[PDB]
Amino acid sequence: LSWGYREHNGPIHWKEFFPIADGDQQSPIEIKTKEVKYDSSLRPLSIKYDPSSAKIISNSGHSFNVDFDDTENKSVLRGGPLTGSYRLRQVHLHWGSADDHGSEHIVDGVSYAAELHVVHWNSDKYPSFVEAAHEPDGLAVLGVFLQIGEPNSQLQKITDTLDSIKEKGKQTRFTNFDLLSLLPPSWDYWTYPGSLTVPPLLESVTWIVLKQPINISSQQLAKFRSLLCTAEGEAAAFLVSNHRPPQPLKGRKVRASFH
Amino acid sequence: SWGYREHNGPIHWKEFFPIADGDQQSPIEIKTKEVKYDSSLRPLSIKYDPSSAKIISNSGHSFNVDFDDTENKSVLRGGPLTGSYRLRQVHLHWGSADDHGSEHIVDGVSYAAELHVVHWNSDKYPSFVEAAHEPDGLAVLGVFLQIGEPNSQLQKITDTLDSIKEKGKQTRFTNFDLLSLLPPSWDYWTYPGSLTVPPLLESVTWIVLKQPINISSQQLAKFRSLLCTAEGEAAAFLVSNHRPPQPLKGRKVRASFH
Ligand SMILES: NS(=O)(=O)c1c(F)c(F)c(SCCO)c(F)c1N[C@H]1CCc2ccccc21
Ligand SMILES: [O-][Cl+3]([O-])([O-])[O-]
Ligand SMILES: [Zn+2]
Ligand SMILES: [Zn+2]
Repeated sequence: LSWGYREHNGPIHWKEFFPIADGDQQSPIEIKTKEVKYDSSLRPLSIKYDPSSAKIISNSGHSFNVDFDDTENKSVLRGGPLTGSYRLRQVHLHWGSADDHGSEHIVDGVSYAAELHVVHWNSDKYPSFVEAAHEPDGLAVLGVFLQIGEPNSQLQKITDTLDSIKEKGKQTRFTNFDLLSLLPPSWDYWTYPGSLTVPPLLESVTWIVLKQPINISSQQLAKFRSLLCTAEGEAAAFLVSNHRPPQPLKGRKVRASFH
Repeated sequence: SWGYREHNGPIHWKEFFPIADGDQQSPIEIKTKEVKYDSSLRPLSIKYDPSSAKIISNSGHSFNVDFDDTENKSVLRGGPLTGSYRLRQVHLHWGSADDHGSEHIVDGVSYAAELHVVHWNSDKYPSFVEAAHEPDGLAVLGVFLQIGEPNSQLQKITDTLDSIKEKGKQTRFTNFDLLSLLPPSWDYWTYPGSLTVPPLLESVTWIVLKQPINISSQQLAKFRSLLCTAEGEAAAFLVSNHRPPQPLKGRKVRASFH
């Protein structure tokens, strides 16, 4: 298929080919903090990341994707709401066409300029990321907000590659990536059961959305909007915006890691 | 000079370093019913580059793995810590017998050995030397060792020991994946304390992990084959190098977990 974020193929149209778009556990969501409850049963979060696990960065047409060697438990997410070990697989980013909004999750009506997703899968139960994405307990995703602020030096390894991956399908070697340092200092989070935010919109994600944003400067953010959603030899169109709006909770409750 | 033998060992260290009898000395008894769970403590944020290790030596008091601490390739953040603490050195404490070799003791349980991973506050101080004399200067991660399966990462250290038998001997050592050596759970206790060797400076934020890592008996025993004496001196073996627990003196020990 040819879903994307343009007029005819964008979010409002995804239900034409992916009716789970109007499902009961869709993401992203709005977090109403007055209705969130602290859950003391959550375990400490554990983030063990190895910079050598990163392999390549590519333009998927819908974002950049940093892909990690995942046949190995060198980079794993454990604890918090999770049972077992979730292997790091992917990092990508969502933004809007201007700085004032662009994040996917929205907390008490506040948008941010962008939102990073860190995708992991349950290799204690499932044989592959692809399989795990079809199971309710299969995926765990960290959401990190990016607010306009002074430039963030931890985005340089990414931003330095963008010209090399301007067209859809381009890739480049990308290793020795310090993902850990791209996370904010506080890992306090909200957690809820939801979905991929792109087709196929599978309801397989335990979301772990960090409260504290990181910074990005407008000049850094603008470079992402210079990526294309089209391949070499196809009429050029820019990936100026790639975020899905929040979907209704439909009865789900959001839990907080913090009082 | 100070050591761990009868005339120069821990009970005599105060005779040359009077802070041995200070109010924030380490190690301690960790009594779990007395520890305070603190929800403000953060999970450890750990980044260790395997290329940072450069040299292993025999100090006469332990082995020491020295890391290149020129810049922030290998840092510890989070936990109880404000700011970034740069990796400097790793060393080990053990005893003459496998069931009593750690420094920290948990509800009376000694472990077979204890690894110390030493870091310094480069966000506030320009060097390890300046950080080592200030109460927020150092962060040390303590990791217990229990007897079990040979540890393939510790085998890399044990393989070097014949080459550093004498005090002052050094040999090149790198590609040490310290992050992978750590146990599965990074839950910890923390308290303010000190170096556990002279000069016993009270500059250490201690972070003691609850879950041990394993080592075989035979691997552990090889560390007792190091000498506390230099080439040309009468040989004496480092069969034990752990300091006894010190009075808590009203410090609060906190837990990251409950
Ligand atoms: N950079 S170093 O090799 O010197 C050193 C380290 F790297 C350390 F990690 C430590 S921690 C104590 C356990 O070995 C030092 F004490 C020292 N020793 C220093 C610490 C300050 C001091 C005072 C008097 C004698 C020696 C020392
Ligand atoms: O439990 Cl205390 O030994 O510090 O009184
Ligand atoms: Zn996403
Ligand atoms: Zn020590």
